[PDB]
Amino acid sequence: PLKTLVLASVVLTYVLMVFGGIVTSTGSGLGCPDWPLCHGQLLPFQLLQPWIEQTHRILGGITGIVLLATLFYAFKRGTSFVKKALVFIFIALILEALLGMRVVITEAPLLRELLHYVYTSAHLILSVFILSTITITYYYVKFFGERPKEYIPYADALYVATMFQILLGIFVRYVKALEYNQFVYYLHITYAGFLVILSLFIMFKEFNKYSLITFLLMTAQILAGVATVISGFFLPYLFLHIAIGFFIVLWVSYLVAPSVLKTYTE
Amino acid sequence: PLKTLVLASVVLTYVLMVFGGIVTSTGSGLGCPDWPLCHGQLLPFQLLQPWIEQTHRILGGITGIVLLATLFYAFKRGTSFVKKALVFIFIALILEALLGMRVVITEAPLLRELLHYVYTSAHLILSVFILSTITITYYYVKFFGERPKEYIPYADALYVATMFQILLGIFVRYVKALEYNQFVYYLHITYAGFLVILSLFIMFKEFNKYSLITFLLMTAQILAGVATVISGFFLPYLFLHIAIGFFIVLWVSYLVAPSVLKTYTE
Amino acid sequence: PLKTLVLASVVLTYVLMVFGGIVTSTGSGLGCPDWPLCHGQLLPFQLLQPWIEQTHRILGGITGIVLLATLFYAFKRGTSFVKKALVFIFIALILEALLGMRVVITEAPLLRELLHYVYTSAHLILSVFILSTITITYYYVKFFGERPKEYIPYADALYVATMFQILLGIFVRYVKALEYNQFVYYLHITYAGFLVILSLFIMFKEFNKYSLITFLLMTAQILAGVATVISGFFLPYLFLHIAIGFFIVLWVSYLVAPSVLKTYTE
Ligand SMILES: CCCCCCCC/C=C\CCCCCCCC(=O)O[C@@H](COC(=O)CCCCCCCCCCCCCCC)COP(=O)([O-])OCC[N+](C)(C)C
Ligand SMILES: CCCCCCCC/C=C\CCCCCCCC(=O)O[C@@H](COC(=O)CCCCCCCCCCCCCCC)COP(=O)([O-])OCC[N+](C)(C)C
Ligand SMILES: CCCCCCCC/C=C\CCCCCCCC(=O)O[C@@H](COC(=O)CCCCCCCCCCCCCCC)COP(=O)([O-])OCC[N+](C)(C)C
Ligand SMILES: CCCCCCCC/C=C\CCCCCCCC(=O)O[C@@H](COC(=O)CCCCCCCCCCCCCCC)COP(=O)([O-])OCC[N+](C)(C)C
Ligand SMILES: CCCCCCCC/C=C\CCCCCCCC(=O)O[C@@H](COC(=O)CCCCCCCCCCCCCCC)COP(=O)([O-])OCC[N+](C)(C)C
Ligand SMILES: CCCCCCCC/C=C\CCCCCCCC(=O)O[C@@H](COC(=O)CCCCCCCCCCCCCCC)COP(=O)([O-])OCC[N+](C)(C)C
Ligand SMILES: CCCCCCCC/C=C\CCCCCCCC(=O)O[C@@H](COC(=O)CCCCCCCCCCCCCCC)COP(=O)([O-])OCC[N+](C)(C)C
Ligand SMILES: CCCCCCCC/C=C\CCCCCCCC(=O)O[C@@H](COC(=O)CCCCCCCCCCCCCCC)COP(=O)([O-])OCC[N+](C)(C)C
Ligand SMILES: CCCCCCCC/C=C\CCCCCCCC(=O)O[C@@H](COC(=O)CCCCCCCCCCCCCCC)COP(=O)([O-])OCC[N+](C)(C)C
Ligand code: HEM
Ligand code: HEM
Ligand code: HEM
Repeated sequence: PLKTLVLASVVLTYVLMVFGGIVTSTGSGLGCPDWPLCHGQLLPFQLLQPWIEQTHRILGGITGIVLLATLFYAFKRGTSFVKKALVFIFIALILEALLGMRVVITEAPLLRELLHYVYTSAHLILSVFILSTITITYYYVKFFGERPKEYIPYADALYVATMFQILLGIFVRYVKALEYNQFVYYLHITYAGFLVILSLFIMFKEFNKYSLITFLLMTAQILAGVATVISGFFLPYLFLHIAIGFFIVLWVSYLVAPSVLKTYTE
Repeated sequence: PLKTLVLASVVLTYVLMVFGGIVTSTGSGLGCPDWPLCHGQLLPFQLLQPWIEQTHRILGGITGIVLLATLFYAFKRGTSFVKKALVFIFIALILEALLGMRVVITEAPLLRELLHYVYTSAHLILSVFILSTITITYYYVKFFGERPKEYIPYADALYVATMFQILLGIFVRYVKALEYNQFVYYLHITYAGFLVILSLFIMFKEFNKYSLITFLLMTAQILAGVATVISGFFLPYLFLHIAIGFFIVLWVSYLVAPSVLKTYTE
Repeated sequence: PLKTLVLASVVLTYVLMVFGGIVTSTGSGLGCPDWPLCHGQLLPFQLLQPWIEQTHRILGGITGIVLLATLFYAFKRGTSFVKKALVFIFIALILEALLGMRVVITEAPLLRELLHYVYTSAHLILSVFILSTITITYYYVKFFGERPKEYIPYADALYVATMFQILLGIFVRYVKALEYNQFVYYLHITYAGFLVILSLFIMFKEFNKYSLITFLLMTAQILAGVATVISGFFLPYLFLHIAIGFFIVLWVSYLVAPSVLKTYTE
């Protein structure tokens, strides 16, 4: 029962994060006649269906329900790892809720804008942390008595590099400091090359289906990212990029889980 | 016979790549009286002997001949690794040939300039991939029955970091997006420090002749890079930098080969 | 007796480096009435108590004395590792002394300014190298007959990444090339995120007091760095940042020492 709950929570979390990145994609009012076929906002240095909103609310509610059910079942017939993982997920959720409470610290326009950037980026950072933790937990509930066979030669370094790239993408999306947004965009597009090189070396070190899928995911995300940039900010291209990025988060978490858990017991 | 062919192909590939980087160095017409003693083009943000051409053509022809001979001898009395390596080298060569065919995709000036940058950078990226693959193959044909003793403590991480630095250098050389060229130049000069730190730590972890040579190669390349920049773009300084960079590519490929091949059979 | 000398040299070196970064912090004349409560110089792109000086001189003299005593006792009843470490510390000290001798190479204003940046940055780089080497030596003199148990899962990668971040901070502090200073400042603040991610993954891989302390040190340094930037350059915030950064240097050196020394004898 716990395995089904954690798998459902992984799915719901991924779908909710992708959905939020699809409504929030230059959709504060989802303007233009082409709901999903109208260019989004360009990067600063380069310068309304009630259905989507109600289904976003429903998705948030249902994923909260399952996360609560998973938390309750973690302490019932669950190991210490699952309890700790859940606790870290719900601490992140509480942090997101507190970030929602935007009690005014200072009305200073500069520090106001910065704090707005901090809140917006921290929401996505906590979402990515929740997704990674729940994916590692989902791996943990499986293979519990099994011997944790590995999947790729360098999951750890790949995990860290991928998470840094995800952080760069979040900064590009939300940190609109203009000089820093341009810098972080150019660091993002360039570090994509490091990710490609690392995936190629991983595939060379041990070629299996997982290495090939990792390289193909990198290449599909890079291609998608470029496309999004090749022509304005087409919503469909911007979406596919978001979906592939969050699935890459999930994929690297799942690939890193066996390397870390191989040193555990049972 | 195969070992001699792969060694000759390694030499020819390195010499051809260096030569191309010596003619292409601000030598579209090789202007100025000092054929090799006249400053080259500065970076965008900072703003004709028939012999060389005919010997470049001869070198390209002879290296193509050997690569073809090596490909033919790979399938004759060769292992699967050598066949795959050759196939990946000739796929890269076919990709370079297709990049030579610059059928007009779009006349859009922006997307035209970008695609020009993509073609120019991809040629060098494929050249570096070919050099690395042929160096790993040359290591493979040697020590075939021998036990693959290691040379440096961290060849893999060193290989990945060095390849990322080479990619940065290629982007600086060819990607003239001005804002991005300045960014990538400053990322190149700064990541050189990371390479120096990594080489120093490698030398500390296990000091032998290979670690010392790696550190000295980094230091000679950094010094050369600075010199090239200290005074305009003197061709001799620009050349030595190119030669040392491509030899660093070869060196890190040769150093990484034993770490990856230690997990193979025979 | 050697262990006491190396521990004293570690302390003196850390305190002298921190002190120098506290006087040199926009204190060429230590102007403004608030000796330690007056904003320092902003970054270029963003635009006198005799006691402190005499105690800085006294601290330099006493730390030189101990370093000399440690060097003398290294060759007396000391192993080869300690002799080599001392020799590398005193070579760095001789290099610092030579950098003090600023014989005029070229009066070219550009190359003069660059060379000034090179001297100022190289002084701090040599100081950090001395601190790291003396911390590794202090670890070596302890546990000499003991089995070198590890402290954190990834000390090496953490050491290299931390040293690169320290290099970035030194460049931000001293390299005032304006376009490059802005770039390196934005690379510093962004690579702090990579350091946080790496520390989090380290803590996940093996949670103990050392992993928690490493993560807390990163987080305290990041917080301090931001504060320094949140409001001008308050001297107290600027100081705490310097002190935490140099202690992070010492901490990562101490954490990396057991991983490298585990492959040694005795
Ligand atoms: C967990 C793993 C990831 C960790 C990532 C840590 C990363 C830490 C990164 C460093 C953060 C601090 C950066 C420096 C602050 C001062 C910036 C200032 O100098 O402006 C600079 C820009 O720089 C800014 O644009 C950067 C903004 C980054 C926001 C990061 C949010 C992190 C949320 C963390 C959530 C943690 C989890 C949730 C909480 C538990 C200068 O540019 P400007 O302002 O444009 O200057 C002109 C302005 N003017 C035109 C108006 C005149
Ligand atoms: C700026 C510069 C940036 C770039 C710098 C360079 C960056 C890249 C640097 C790292 C790569 C360098 C590789 C050099 C040696 C290659 C040899 C290899 O091909 O043979 C090996 C193939 O197993 C894998 O190595 C094959 C995948 C290698 C990548 C090939 C291209 C990617 C597409 C791939 C997919 C499309 C393929 C389409 C064609 C079929 C031999 O293995 P095996 O003996 O057959 O099997 C036993 C070994 N095993 C037990 C572990 C499995
Ligand atoms: C943009 C998105 C791109 C997505 C790309 C996806 C690429 C995915 C590529 C494939 C990745 C998965 C490959 C799994 C292979 C496992 C093999 C091995 O581990 O055997 C294991 C099986 O494990 C399987 O049963 C797990 C199957 C999981 C399917 C996941 C589908 C993901 C869809 C993603 C959709 C994303 C959403 C898309 C729309 C938004 C072990 O099995 P066993 O040994 O038999 O154990 C029995 C032991 N016993 C007998 C004791 C009981
Ligand atoms: C294999 C290992 C290495 C992999 C590396 C992968 C790296 C992928 C990297 C990302 C590539 C895509 C980058 C973003 C595209 C849009 C850029 C646009 O925003 O312009 C931006 C610049 O940015 C550009 O200057 C960057 C150009 C990089 C070219 C890289 C070629 C890669 C070849 C791959 C070959 C693969 C092998 C061969 C094929 C199999 C903005 O700047 P601007 O344009 O100046 O704006 C003003 C313009 N104006 C003044 C005119 C108004
Ligand atoms: C922003 C800051 C950036 C910088 C941050 C720091 C970056 C650097 C951080 C990593 C280095 C930190 C080292 C600290 C400890 C040094 C101890 C070492 O010297 O002794 C060791 C020497 O073996 C090697 O360690 C010697 C090479 C070390 C580098 C010396 C400087 C480079 C020049 C070197 C060449 C010129 C030498 C010229 C003088 C002769 C002791 O080894 P052993 O016991 O004698 O032998 C047995 C061990 N063995 C079996 C493995 C072989
Ligand atoms: C800018 C360029 C800078 C270049 C810097 C170069 C620095 C180079 C520094 C030296 C690097 C090479 C050191 C090799 C040491 C090997 C030791 C060990 O492995 O023994 C091996 C020998 O292996 C040797 O035979 C290989 C010799 C290769 C020489 C390469 C010269 C490179 C020149 C580059 C010119 C570049 C072009 C320059 C002009 C453009 C094994 O031997 P064995 O054990 O006897 O095996 C017998 C087994 N059996 C008995 C069963 C049969
Ligand atoms: C050991 C581990 C760490 C190693 C780190 C190695 C790092 C090597 C890094 C590369 C160093 C060389 C950089 C390029 C040189 C040319 C720069 C030039 O293009 O200016 C560029 C800026 O770029 C500069 O601002 C960068 C300055 C970096 C100083 C680094 C000191 C290293 C000390 C090492 C001590 C070693 C130990 C002590 C000695 C044994 C362009 O910007 P600009 O100039 O502003 O242009 C306009 C100027 N104008 C407005 C006037 C018109
Ligand atoms: C752009 C995006 C950037 C971010 C991307 C993600 C970046 C981060 C990615 C890496 C972290 C991902 C972790 C996922 C799984 C977590 C499971 C873990 O909690 O349980 C484990 C706890 O042991 C440690 O793992 C606990 C520390 C984990 C970090 C928790 C937050 C940091 C605060 C922590 C301190 C405050 C805690 C406050 C609350 C108490 C279970 O271990 P155990 O079974 O109990 O013990 C046996 C195992 N042992 C023998 C090895 C010890
Ligand atoms: C901004 C600064 C932030 C500082 C944050 C500091 C955080 C520090 C957090 C704590 C870090 C230290 C934890 C050590 C735990 C060791 C446990 C284990 O190794 O046992 C070892 C003990 O080792 C101890 O005796 C060493 C004690 C060192 C104390 C260092 C204090 C640092 C203060 C920093 C002040 C900085 C300056 C601040 C002001 C400028 C082994 O012992 P044993 O097994 O009994 O061996 C006996 C064997 N026999 C019996 C055969 C003889
Ligand atoms: C290689 C060329 C790439 C380009 C041109 C590119 C482009 C972009 C752009 C323009 C954004 C801003 C999105 C917005 O403003 O709405 C973005 C965000 C992002 N990028 Fe990239 N990208 C590239 C590579 C990558 C890679 C390789 C990854 C991951 C492995 C990645 C992950 C992300 C993520 C996670 C985001 C944030 C999505 C969100 O916040 O919902 N990108 N990218
Ligand atoms: C440390 C200071 C460095 C400086 C100042 C520097 C400078 C430069 C410059 C200006 C270019 C552009 C060449 C051109 O336009 O023709 C370049 C290219 C390049 N650099 Fe650096 N560099 C440095 C370090 C390094 C290091 C450490 C490496 C490799 C380990 C490296 C590898 C390369 C490569 C491969 C190229 C491309 C050569 C080619 O395309 O033929 N550089 N460098
Ligand atoms: C995360 C946000 C950070 C910000 C906003 C920040 C800010 C700064 C600034 C403005 C300086 C210039 C100091 C000066 O001009 O006097 C500096 C220097 C420095 N930073 Fe950071 N920093 C951050 C993170 C870090 C981290 C994570 C580390 C190390 C792990 C670090 C280490 C250093 C060091 C060593 C210096 C040089 C101190 C000296 O030269 O005495 N910083 N930082």
